Amino acid sequence: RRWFHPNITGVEAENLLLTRGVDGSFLARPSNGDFTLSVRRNGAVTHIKIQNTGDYYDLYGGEKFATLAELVQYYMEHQLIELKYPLNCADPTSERWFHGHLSGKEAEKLLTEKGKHGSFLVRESQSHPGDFVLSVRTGDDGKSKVTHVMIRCQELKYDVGGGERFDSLTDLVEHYKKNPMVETLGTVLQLKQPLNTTRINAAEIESRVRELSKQGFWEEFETLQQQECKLLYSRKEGQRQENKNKNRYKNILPFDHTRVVLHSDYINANIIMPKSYIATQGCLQNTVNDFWRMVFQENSRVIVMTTKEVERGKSKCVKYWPDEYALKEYGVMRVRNVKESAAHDYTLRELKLSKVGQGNTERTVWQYHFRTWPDGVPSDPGGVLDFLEEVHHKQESIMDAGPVVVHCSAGIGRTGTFIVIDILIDIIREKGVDCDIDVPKTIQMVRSQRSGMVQTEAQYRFIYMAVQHYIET
Ligand SMILES: C[C@@H]1OCC2(CCN(c3nn4ccc(-c5cccc(Cl)c5Cl)c4c(=O)n3C)CC2)[C@H]1N
Repeated sequence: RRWFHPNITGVEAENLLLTRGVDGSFLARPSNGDFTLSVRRNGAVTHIKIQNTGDYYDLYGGEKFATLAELVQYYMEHQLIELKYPLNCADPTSERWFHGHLSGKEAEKLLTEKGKHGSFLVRESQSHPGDFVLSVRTGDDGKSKVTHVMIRCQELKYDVGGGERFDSLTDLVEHYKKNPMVETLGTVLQLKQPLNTTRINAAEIESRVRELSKQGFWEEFETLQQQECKLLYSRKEGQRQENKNKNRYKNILPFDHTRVVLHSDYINANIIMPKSYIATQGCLQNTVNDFWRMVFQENSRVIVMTTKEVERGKSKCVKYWPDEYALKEYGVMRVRNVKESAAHDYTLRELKLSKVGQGNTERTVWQYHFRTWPDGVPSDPGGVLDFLEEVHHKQESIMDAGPVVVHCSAGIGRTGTFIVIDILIDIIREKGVDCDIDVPKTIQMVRSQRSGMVQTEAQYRFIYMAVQHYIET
Protein backbone atom coordinates (compact mmCIF):
# COMPACT_ATOMS: atom_id res chain seq x y z
CA ARG A 1 0.00 0.00 0.00
CA ARG A 2 3.00 2.24 -0.64
CA TRP A 3 0.96 4.35 -3.09
CA PHE A 4 -0.69 6.13 -0.13
CA HIS A 5 1.31 9.12 1.09
CA PRO A 6 0.04 10.24 4.53
CA ASN A 7 2.06 13.42 5.11
CA ILE A 8 2.22 14.59 1.48
CA THR A 9 0.88 17.90 0.20
CA GLY A 10 -0.78 18.68 -3.11
CA VAL A 11 2.24 20.56 -4.43
CA GLU A 12 4.51 17.73 -3.28
CA ALA A 13 2.27 15.19 -5.02
CA GLU A 14 2.39 16.95 -8.40
CA ASN A 15 6.16 17.34 -8.07
CA LEU A 16 6.64 13.66 -7.22
CA LEU A 17 4.53 12.49 -10.17
CA LEU A 18 6.32 14.87 -12.56
CA THR A 19 9.93 14.21 -11.48
CA ARG A 20 9.90 10.57 -10.30
CA GLY A 21 6.76 9.36 -12.12
CA VAL A 22 5.71 8.68 -15.69
CA ASP A 23 2.36 8.81 -17.48
CA GLY A 24 -0.03 6.50 -15.66
CA SER A 25 1.68 7.01 -12.30
CA PHE A 26 -0.70 7.62 -9.42
CA LEU A 27 -0.83 8.17 -5.67
CA ALA A 28 -3.43 8.84 -2.98
CA ARG A 29 -3.18 11.43 -0.22
CA PRO A 30 -5.34 12.93 2.54
CA SER A 31 -6.87 16.38 2.25
CA ASN A 32 -10.07 17.82 5.71
CA GLY A 33 -12.22 12.59 5.53
CA ASP A 34 -11.61 14.07 2.08
CA PHE A 35 -8.94 12.30 0.00
CA THR A 36 -7.25 12.90 -3.35
CA LEU A 37 -6.23 10.49 -6.12
CA SER A 38 -3.43 12.23 -8.02
CA VAL A 39 -2.73 10.67 -11.43
CA ARG A 40 -0.20 11.65 -14.08
CA ARG A 41 -1.48 11.58 -17.66
CA ASN A 42 -0.13 13.02 -20.92
CA GLY A 43 2.49 14.97 -19.00
CA ALA A 44 -0.17 16.52 -16.73
CA VAL A 45 -1.27 15.78 -13.17
CA THR A 46 -5.03 15.34 -12.74
CA HIS A 47 -6.51 15.27 -9.23
CA ILE A 48 -9.60 13.20 -8.41
CA LYS A 49 -11.56 13.73 -5.21
CA ILE A 50 -12.56 10.92 -2.84
CA GLN A 51 -14.95 11.65 0.02
CA ASN A 52 -15.73 9.42 3.00
CA THR A 53 -18.19 10.81 5.54
CA GLY A 54 -18.46 7.49 7.38
CA ASP A 55 -20.35 5.14 5.05
CA TYR A 56 -18.03 4.45 2.08
CA TYR A 57 -15.38 6.01 -0.13
CA ASP A 58 -17.08 8.09 -2.83
CA LEU A 59 -14.96 8.82 -5.91
CA TYR A 60 -16.16 11.92 -7.77
CA GLY A 61 -17.44 10.70 -11.12
CA GLY A 62 -16.34 7.16 -10.22
CA GLU A 63 -17.85 4.47 -8.03
CA LYS A 64 -18.11 3.83 -4.29
CA PHE A 65 -15.77 1.48 -2.47
CA ALA A 66 -15.21 -0.09 0.92
CA THR A 67 -11.44 0.58 0.99
CA LEU A 68 -8.96 2.61 -1.03
CA ALA A 69 -7.11 -0.63 -1.77
CA GLU A 70 -10.29 -2.10 -3.25
CA LEU A 71 -10.78 1.16 -5.15
CA VAL A 72 -7.25 1.02 -6.58
CA GLN A 73 -7.48 -2.70 -7.35
CA TYR A 74 -10.76 -2.05 -9.17
CA TYR A 75 -9.45 0.64 -11.51
CA MET A 76 -6.09 -1.05 -12.08
CA GLU A 77 -8.17 -3.81 -13.74
CA HIS A 78 -11.33 -2.05 -15.06
CA GLN A 79 -14.07 3.01 -15.96
CA LEU A 80 -12.35 6.14 -14.57
CA ILE A 81 -8.12 8.12 -16.53
CA GLU A 82 -5.38 5.38 -16.51
CA LEU A 83 -3.99 3.85 -13.22
CA LYS A 84 -0.79 2.00 -14.28
CA TYR A 85 2.17 2.58 -11.93
CA PRO A 86 1.69 3.16 -8.18
CA LEU A 87 4.22 5.68 -6.88
CA ASN A 88 5.63 4.08 -3.74
CA CYS A 89 6.20 6.07 -0.55
CA ALA A 90 9.34 5.78 1.57
CA ASP A 91 7.82 7.30 4.71
CA PRO A 92 7.83 4.68 7.51
CA THR A 93 5.31 6.56 9.68
CA SER A 94 2.40 4.18 9.00
CA GLU A 95 4.35 0.98 9.68
CA ARG A 96 3.45 -1.18 12.66
CA TRP A 97 7.12 -1.47 13.69
CA PHE A 98 8.14 2.20 13.36
CA HIS A 99 8.14 4.34 16.50
CA GLY A 100 10.25 7.36 15.48
CA HIS A 101 11.10 9.27 18.65
CA LEU A 102 11.58 6.54 21.26
CA SER A 103 14.23 6.07 23.93
CA GLY A 104 16.45 3.01 23.91
CA LYS A 105 15.64 2.19 27.52
CA GLU A 106 11.92 2.67 26.91
CA ALA A 107 12.26 0.37 23.89
CA GLU A 108 14.07 -2.20 26.03
CA LYS A 109 11.35 -1.91 28.67
CA LEU A 110 8.62 -2.33 26.04
CA LEU A 111 10.21 -5.43 24.50
CA THR A 112 10.81 -6.90 27.95
CA GLU A 113 7.31 -6.27 29.31
CA LYS A 114 5.14 -6.84 26.22
CA GLY A 115 7.36 -8.58 23.66
CA LYS A 116 8.03 -12.19 22.71
CA HIS A 117 10.47 -14.04 20.47
CA GLY A 118 10.78 -12.21 17.16
CA SER A 119 9.09 -9.04 18.41
CA PHE A 120 10.87 -6.03 16.95
CA LEU A 121 10.66 -2.28 16.41
CA VAL A 122 12.53 0.47 14.59
CA ARG A 123 13.13 3.86 16.20
CA GLU A 124 15.11 7.03 15.64
CA SER A 125 18.65 6.65 16.97
CA GLN A 126 19.25 8.00 20.46
CA SER A 127 22.66 9.56 19.72
CA HIS A 128 23.66 9.66 16.03
CA PRO A 129 20.90 11.81 14.50
CA GLY A 130 19.35 10.77 11.22
CA ASP A 131 20.21 7.12 11.88
CA PHE A 132 17.84 4.43 13.15
CA VAL A 133 17.93 1.47 15.54
CA LEU A 134 16.33 -1.95 15.05
CA SER A 135 15.58 -3.48 18.45
CA VAL A 136 14.58 -7.15 18.35
CA ARG A 137 13.80 -9.60 21.16
CA THR A 138 14.72 -13.27 20.85
CA GLY A 139 14.61 -16.37 23.03
CA ASP A 140 12.09 -18.50 24.91
CA ASP A 141 15.77 -15.26 33.59
CA GLY A 142 18.47 -14.94 30.92
CA LYS A 143 16.58 -17.22 28.52
CA SER A 144 15.65 -14.20 26.36
CA LYS A 145 17.52 -11.09 25.25
CA VAL A 146 17.05 -7.82 23.36
CA THR A 147 19.46 -7.18 20.49
CA HIS A 148 20.02 -3.73 18.97
CA VAL A 149 21.12 -3.23 15.36
CA MET A 150 22.23 0.22 14.23
CA ILE A 151 20.79 1.41 10.91
CA ARG A 152 22.91 4.09 9.28
CA CYS A 153 21.53 6.63 6.80
CA GLN A 154 24.06 7.50 4.08
CA GLU A 155 23.05 9.43 0.94
CA LEU A 156 19.31 8.81 1.48
CA LYS A 157 20.04 5.06 1.67
CA TYR A 158 19.89 2.77 4.70
CA ASP A 159 22.09 -0.16 5.72
CA VAL A 160 23.05 -2.20 8.78
CA GLY A 161 26.76 -1.51 8.37
CA GLY A 162 27.36 -3.83 5.43
CA GLY A 163 25.80 -5.53 2.45
CA GLU A 164 22.91 -4.00 0.52
CA ARG A 165 21.91 -0.34 0.79
CA PHE A 166 18.14 0.19 0.89
CA ASP A 167 16.12 3.12 -0.47
CA SER A 168 13.78 3.04 2.55
CA LEU A 169 13.51 1.57 6.03
CA THR A 170 10.65 -0.63 4.80
CA ASP A 171 12.76 -2.34 2.12
CA LEU A 172 15.41 -3.00 4.76
CA VAL A 173 12.89 -4.52 7.19
CA GLU A 174 11.25 -6.64 4.48
CA HIS A 175 14.66 -7.86 3.31
CA TYR A 176 15.83 -8.81 6.80
CA LYS A 177 12.49 -10.44 7.56
CA LYS A 178 13.03 -12.90 4.70
CA ASN A 179 16.83 -13.15 5.18
CA PRO A 180 17.32 -12.64 8.93
CA MET A 181 20.67 -11.56 10.30
CA VAL A 182 22.71 -14.27 12.03
CA GLU A 183 25.00 -13.37 14.92
CA THR A 184 28.54 -14.66 15.32
CA LEU A 185 27.72 -17.42 17.82
CA GLY A 186 24.59 -18.55 15.96
CA THR A 187 21.76 -16.31 17.20
CA VAL A 188 19.25 -15.65 14.42
CA LEU A 189 17.58 -12.23 14.65
CA GLN A 190 14.20 -13.29 13.31
CA LEU A 191 11.73 -10.44 12.75
CA LYS A 192 8.45 -12.23 13.47
CA GLN A 193 5.91 -9.62 14.59
CA PRO A 194 6.00 -5.88 15.31
CA LEU A 195 5.90 -5.16 19.01
CA ASN A 196 2.24 -5.04 20.09
CA THR A 197 2.05 -1.65 21.80
CA THR A 198 -1.67 -1.13 21.08
CA ARG A 199 -2.91 -3.85 23.44
CA ILE A 200 -3.57 -2.11 26.76
CA ASN A 201 -5.08 -3.14 30.07
CA ALA A 202 -8.68 -1.92 30.17
CA ALA A 203 -8.16 0.14 33.34
CA GLU A 204 -5.48 2.19 31.53
CA ILE A 205 -7.82 3.31 28.73
CA GLU A 206 -7.97 6.92 29.95
CA SER A 207 -4.18 7.22 29.98
CA ARG A 208 -3.96 5.94 26.39
CA VAL A 209 -6.77 8.24 25.24
CA ARG A 210 -4.80 11.15 26.72
CA GLU A 211 -1.61 10.14 24.89
CA LEU A 212 -3.44 9.53 21.60
CA SER A 213 -5.18 12.93 21.85
CA LYS A 214 -1.86 14.81 22.00
CA GLN A 215 -2.76 13.70 16.84
CA GLY A 216 -1.70 10.20 17.87
CA PHE A 217 -5.15 8.88 16.94
CA TRP A 218 -4.35 9.77 13.33
CA GLU A 219 -0.99 7.96 13.34
CA GLU A 220 -2.46 4.77 14.82
CA PHE A 221 -5.46 4.84 12.47
CA GLU A 222 -3.39 5.18 9.29
CA THR A 223 -1.15 2.38 10.53
CA LEU A 224 -4.30 0.26 10.58
CA GLN A 225 -5.19 1.49 7.09
CA GLN A 226 -1.76 0.58 5.69
CA GLN A 227 -2.53 -3.12 6.30
CA GLU A 228 -5.83 -3.21 4.40
CA CYS A 229 -4.00 -4.54 1.32
CA LYS A 230 -3.74 -7.84 3.23
CA LEU A 231 -7.57 -8.11 3.29
CA LEU A 232 -8.21 -8.25 -0.48
CA TYR A 233 -10.10 -11.52 -0.13
CA SER A 234 -12.21 -13.09 -2.85
CA ARG A 235 -15.59 -11.49 -3.59
CA LYS A 236 -16.67 -13.45 -6.65
CA GLU A 237 -20.27 -14.35 -5.78
CA GLY A 238 -21.29 -10.69 -5.47
CA GLN A 239 -19.91 -9.97 -8.96
CA ARG A 240 -21.88 -12.64 -10.83
CA GLN A 241 -24.46 -11.19 -13.20
CA GLU A 242 -27.41 -12.59 -11.24
CA ASN A 243 -26.23 -10.92 -8.00
CA LYS A 244 -25.23 -7.45 -9.22
CA ASN A 245 -28.65 -5.87 -8.59
CA LYS A 246 -28.74 -7.33 -5.06
CA ASN A 247 -25.91 -5.00 -3.96
CA ARG A 248 -26.59 -1.43 -2.88
CA TYR A 249 -23.26 -0.46 -4.48
CA LYS A 250 -21.81 -2.65 -7.21
CA ASN A 251 -18.28 -2.70 -5.75
CA ILE A 252 -19.04 -3.04 -2.01
CA LEU A 253 -19.32 -6.81 -1.78
CA PRO A 254 -19.20 -9.56 0.87
CA PHE A 255 -16.16 -11.83 1.14
CA ASP A 256 -16.95 -15.22 -0.36
CA HIS A 257 -15.48 -17.06 2.64
CA THR A 258 -17.71 -15.35 5.23
CA ARG A 259 -20.86 -14.38 3.30
CA VAL A 260 -24.26 -15.63 4.39
CA VAL A 261 -25.45 -18.42 2.10
CA LEU A 262 -29.23 -18.58 1.78
CA HIS A 263 -30.80 -22.02 1.53
CA SER A 264 -30.82 -18.23 -4.96
CA ASP A 265 -28.25 -18.17 -2.16
CA TYR A 266 -26.90 -14.61 -2.27
CA ILE A 267 -27.31 -11.62 0.02
CA ASN A 268 -24.82 -8.83 0.66
CA ALA A 269 -24.12 -9.97 4.23
CA ASN A 270 -21.29 -11.49 6.28
CA ILE A 271 -21.04 -13.40 9.54
CA ILE A 272 -18.79 -11.58 12.01
CA MET A 273 -17.25 -13.96 14.54
CA PRO A 274 -14.97 -12.43 17.24
CA LYS A 275 -22.11 -13.68 20.46
CA SER A 276 -21.68 -13.36 16.69
CA TYR A 277 -23.03 -10.85 14.21
CA ILE A 278 -24.40 -10.56 10.70
CA ALA A 279 -23.16 -7.36 9.06
CA THR A 280 -25.27 -6.48 6.02
CA GLN A 281 -26.45 -3.56 3.92
CA GLY A 282 -29.66 -1.58 3.94
CA CYS A 283 -32.35 -3.44 2.06
CA LEU A 284 -33.30 -2.85 -1.53
CA GLN A 285 -36.88 -3.41 -2.66
CA ASN A 286 -35.72 -6.53 -4.50
CA THR A 287 -33.80 -7.97 -1.50
CA VAL A 288 -36.41 -7.49 1.27
CA ASN A 289 -37.56 -11.11 0.96
CA ASP A 290 -33.94 -12.34 1.02
CA PHE A 291 -33.36 -10.30 4.20
CA TRP A 292 -36.20 -12.08 6.01
CA ARG A 293 -35.05 -15.46 4.66
CA MET A 294 -31.67 -14.71 6.23
CA VAL A 295 -33.16 -13.64 9.58
CA PHE A 296 -35.27 -16.81 9.70
CA GLN A 297 -32.52 -19.19 8.54
CA GLU A 298 -29.90 -17.91 11.00
CA ASN A 299 -32.35 -17.89 13.95
CA SER A 300 -31.54 -14.21 14.55
CA ARG A 301 -33.74 -12.59 17.19
CA VAL A 302 -32.29 -9.06 17.37
CA ILE A 303 -31.77 -6.49 14.60
CA VAL A 304 -29.85 -3.23 14.94
CA MET A 305 -30.56 -0.50 12.38
CA THR A 306 -27.81 2.12 12.35
CA THR A 307 -29.46 4.84 10.22
CA LYS A 308 -32.78 6.55 9.70
CA GLU A 309 -34.80 5.39 6.71
CA VAL A 310 -33.90 8.71 5.06
CA GLU A 311 -31.03 11.08 5.80
CA ARG A 312 -30.43 14.31 3.84
CA GLY A 313 -33.17 13.30 1.40
CA LYS A 314 -31.35 10.10 0.39
CA SER A 315 -32.65 6.62 1.15
CA LYS A 316 -30.29 4.97 3.65
CA CYS A 317 -32.40 2.04 4.91
CA VAL A 318 -35.51 0.93 2.99
CA LYS A 319 -38.48 0.07 5.18
CA TYR A 320 -38.86 -3.72 5.35
CA TRP A 321 -41.21 -4.13 8.35
CA PRO A 322 -44.98 -3.64 8.60
CA ASP A 323 -46.53 -0.64 10.27
CA GLU A 324 -47.45 -1.10 13.92
CA TYR A 325 -50.21 -3.74 14.43
CA ALA A 326 -50.07 -4.63 10.70
CA LEU A 327 -49.29 -8.01 9.14
CA LYS A 328 -47.39 -8.46 5.87
CA GLU A 329 -45.94 -11.31 3.83
CA TYR A 330 -42.46 -11.05 2.29
CA GLY A 331 -42.22 -14.07 0.03
CA VAL A 332 -42.71 -17.15 2.21
CA MET A 333 -41.97 -15.13 5.37
CA ARG A 334 -44.79 -13.56 7.39
CA VAL A 335 -44.11 -10.69 9.80
CA ARG A 336 -46.42 -9.04 12.32
CA ASN A 337 -45.44 -5.74 13.92
CA VAL A 338 -46.72 -6.40 17.44
CA LYS A 339 -45.73 -3.21 19.27
CA GLU A 340 -43.46 -0.19 18.86
CA SER A 341 -41.79 1.52 21.84
CA ALA A 342 -40.05 4.89 21.47
CA ALA A 343 -36.93 5.75 23.45
CA HIS A 344 -34.95 8.97 23.07
CA ASP A 345 -32.14 7.59 20.90
CA TYR A 346 -33.93 4.69 19.22
CA THR A 347 -37.21 2.93 18.49
CA LEU A 348 -37.95 -0.67 19.44
CA ARG A 349 -40.23 -2.74 17.19
CA GLU A 350 -41.42 -6.12 18.46
CA LEU A 351 -41.86 -8.27 15.35
CA LYS A 352 -43.14 -11.83 15.00
CA LEU A 353 -41.56 -13.76 12.12
CA SER A 354 -42.84 -17.09 10.80
CA LYS A 355 -42.88 -19.12 7.61
CA VAL A 356 -46.22 -19.20 5.80
CA GLY A 357 -48.22 -22.38 6.33
CA GLN A 358 -46.14 -23.28 9.44
CA GLY A 359 -47.35 -21.50 12.58
CA ASN A 360 -44.99 -23.64 14.67
CA THR A 361 -42.00 -21.77 13.17
CA GLU A 362 -42.93 -18.47 14.84
CA ARG A 363 -40.34 -16.49 16.79
CA THR A 364 -40.06 -12.93 18.09
CA VAL A 365 -37.53 -10.59 16.46
CA TRP A 366 -36.64 -7.43 18.39
CA GLN A 367 -35.78 -4.57 16.03
CA TYR A 368 -33.63 -1.84 17.58
CA HIS A 369 -33.62 1.20 15.27
CA PHE A 370 -31.03 3.79 16.31
CA ARG A 371 -32.15 7.23 15.17
CA THR A 372 -29.92 9.95 16.67
CA TRP A 373 -26.67 9.27 14.81
CA PRO A 374 -25.65 12.55 13.11
CA ASP A 375 -25.95 13.01 9.36
CA GLY A 376 -19.84 12.48 11.50
CA VAL A 377 -20.01 10.61 14.81
CA PRO A 378 -21.91 11.33 18.04
CA SER A 379 -20.23 13.77 20.41
CA ASP A 380 -21.42 11.76 23.45
CA PRO A 381 -21.08 7.94 23.42
CA GLY A 382 -23.64 7.46 26.21
CA GLY A 383 -26.61 6.98 23.91
CA VAL A 384 -24.83 4.39 21.76
CA LEU A 385 -23.59 2.56 24.87
CA ASP A 386 -27.01 2.52 26.57
CA PHE A 387 -28.42 1.29 23.25
CA LEU A 388 -25.91 -1.55 22.98
CA GLU A 389 -26.36 -2.42 26.67
CA GLU A 390 -30.09 -2.93 26.12
CA VAL A 391 -29.41 -4.85 22.90
CA HIS A 392 -27.01 -7.17 24.74
CA HIS A 393 -29.48 -8.00 27.52
CA LYS A 394 -32.30 -8.77 25.07
CA GLN A 395 -29.94 -11.08 23.18
CA GLU A 396 -28.77 -12.75 26.38
CA SER A 397 -32.36 -13.38 27.56
CA ILE A 398 -33.30 -15.46 24.48
CA MET A 399 -32.22 -19.10 24.56
CA ASP A 400 -30.49 -20.34 21.38
CA ALA A 401 -30.72 -16.92 19.71
CA GLY A 402 -28.72 -16.71 16.50
CA PRO A 403 -26.35 -13.95 15.43
CA VAL A 404 -27.31 -10.31 15.95
CA VAL A 405 -28.13 -8.53 12.70
CA VAL A 406 -26.55 -5.08 12.27
CA HIS A 407 -27.27 -3.20 9.06
CA CYS A 408 -28.15 0.02 7.11
CA SER A 409 -26.46 2.08 4.32
CA ALA A 410 -23.59 -0.02 2.93
CA GLY A 411 -23.18 -1.99 6.16
CA ILE A 412 -19.49 -1.28 6.77
CA GLY A 413 -19.26 2.12 8.48
CA ARG A 414 -21.64 2.68 11.38
CA THR A 415 -22.28 -1.07 11.25
CA GLY A 416 -18.62 -1.88 11.85
CA THR A 417 -18.42 0.79 14.54
CA PHE A 418 -21.37 -0.59 16.53
CA ILE A 419 -20.07 -4.16 16.19
CA VAL A 420 -16.52 -3.33 17.29
CA ILE A 421 -17.77 -1.28 20.24
CA ASP A 422 -20.05 -4.18 21.15
CA ILE A 423 -17.21 -6.72 20.94
CA LEU A 424 -14.93 -4.60 23.14
CA ILE A 425 -17.60 -3.74 25.71
CA ASP A 426 -18.53 -7.44 25.81
CA ILE A 427 -15.05 -8.29 27.10
CA ILE A 428 -15.21 -5.64 29.83
CA ARG A 429 -18.75 -6.58 30.89
CA GLU A 430 -17.75 -10.20 31.54
CA LYS A 431 -14.13 -9.76 32.69
CA GLY A 432 -14.10 -6.34 34.35
CA VAL A 433 -11.41 -3.71 33.90
CA ASP A 434 -8.57 -6.17 34.59
CA CYS A 435 -8.42 -7.43 31.01
CA ASP A 436 -6.54 -6.68 27.79
CA ILE A 437 -8.19 -4.84 24.91
CA ASP A 438 -6.57 -4.07 21.54
CA VAL A 439 -8.67 -1.72 19.40
CA PRO A 440 -6.69 -1.88 16.11
CA LYS A 441 -6.35 -5.67 16.28
CA THR A 442 -10.06 -6.07 16.96
CA ILE A 443 -10.92 -3.94 13.93
CA GLN A 444 -8.47 -5.83 11.70
CA MET A 445 -10.02 -9.12 12.81
CA VAL A 446 -13.44 -7.75 11.84
CA ARG A 447 -12.21 -6.25 8.55
CA SER A 448 -11.01 -9.73 7.55
CA GLN A 449 -14.67 -10.83 7.65
CA ARG A 450 -16.21 -7.83 5.84
CA SER A 451 -14.52 -5.13 3.76
CA GLY A 452 -13.92 -1.75 5.35
CA MET A 453 -15.60 -2.35 8.70
CA VAL A 454 -15.06 0.96 10.54
CA GLN A 455 -14.61 3.60 7.84
CA THR A 456 -13.16 6.81 9.31
CA GLU A 457 -10.74 8.23 11.86
CA ALA A 458 -13.73 9.84 13.59
CA GLN A 459 -15.31 6.41 14.01
CA TYR A 460 -11.96 4.97 15.12
CA ARG A 461 -11.70 7.63 17.84
CA PHE A 462 -15.37 7.22 18.76
CA ILE A 463 -14.69 3.54 19.48
CA TYR A 464 -11.99 4.56 21.97
CA MET A 465 -14.22 7.23 23.51
CA ALA A 466 -17.05 4.70 23.86
CA VAL A 467 -14.80 2.13 25.57
CA GLN A 468 -13.44 4.82 27.91
CA HIS A 469 -16.93 6.07 28.80
CA TYR A 470 -18.14 2.52 29.51
CA ILE A 471 -15.16 1.78 31.77
CA GLU A 472 -15.63 5.04 33.68
CA THR A 473 -19.32 4.38 34.41
C1 LIG B 1 3.65 7.08 14.99
C2 LIG B 1 4.18 5.66 15.03
O1 LIG B 1 3.88 5.03 13.79
C3 LIG B 1 2.65 4.33 13.94
C4 LIG B 1 2.68 3.79 15.36
C5 LIG B 1 3.42 2.45 15.28
C6 LIG B 1 3.17 1.53 16.46
N1 LIG B 1 1.72 1.50 16.55
C7 LIG B 1 0.90 0.46 16.07
N2 LIG B 1 -0.20 0.87 15.38
N3 LIG B 1 -1.11 -0.04 14.85
C8 LIG B 1 -2.22 0.26 14.15
C9 LIG B 1 -2.85 -0.93 13.79
C10 LIG B 1 -2.10 -1.98 14.28
C11 LIG B 1 -2.34 -3.44 14.18
C12 LIG B 1 -2.40 -4.24 15.33
C13 LIG B 1 -2.62 -5.61 15.24
C14 LIG B 1 -2.80 -6.25 14.02
C15 LIG B 1 -2.76 -5.54 12.83
CL1 LIG B 1 -2.99 -6.34 11.25
C16 LIG B 1 -2.53 -4.07 12.87
CL2 LIG B 1 -2.46 -3.05 11.41
C17 LIG B 1 -0.95 -1.35 14.97
C18 LIG B 1 0.23 -1.86 15.71
O2 LIG B 1 0.41 -3.08 15.84
N4 LIG B 1 1.14 -0.94 16.25
C19 LIG B 1 2.27 -1.53 16.98
C20 LIG B 1 1.11 2.70 17.08
C21 LIG B 1 1.26 3.68 15.92
C22 LIG B 1 3.49 4.85 16.11
N5 LIG B 1 4.52 4.27 16.99
